Amino acid sequence: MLKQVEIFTDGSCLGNPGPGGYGAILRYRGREKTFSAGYTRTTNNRMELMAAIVALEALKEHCEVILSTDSQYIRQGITQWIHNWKKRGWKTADKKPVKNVDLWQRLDAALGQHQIKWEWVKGHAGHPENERCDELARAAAMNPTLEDTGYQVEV
Repeated sequence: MLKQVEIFTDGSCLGNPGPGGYGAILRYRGREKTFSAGYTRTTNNRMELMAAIVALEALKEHCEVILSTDSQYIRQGITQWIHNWKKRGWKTADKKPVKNVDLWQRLDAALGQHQIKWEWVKGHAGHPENERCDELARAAAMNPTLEDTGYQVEV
């Protein structure tokens, strides 16, 4: 029985925009939960962030987490952008709302409920868990059931 919650995530998309999906594995309490869904029209980046979102939102108490992903988007966001975006009221240099702000605020709210340890894996060197996520993400995109509301060609 693990002393840390372990989460693995991946996202996939067939176009820009296109039908995509995500896969997430959550090792919580003494179970392994698997989340995966496809969306009819979305992007690779929204799907990546959605992976993280659904897994953290499943947590009911404050946890000590370790999140493993090979997503560059999440990494860039977490390590270089989010900090400056919270101080700027979630706007770009040119005062427009940041890209995927719906998702980044949503994620931001889920991150602040826990202690997070980020583990950036390499595309070709993750655990069997990351590969299973890649696999779920890809399966989901081939059979989209949901609508990705937040998506705009736009802002």
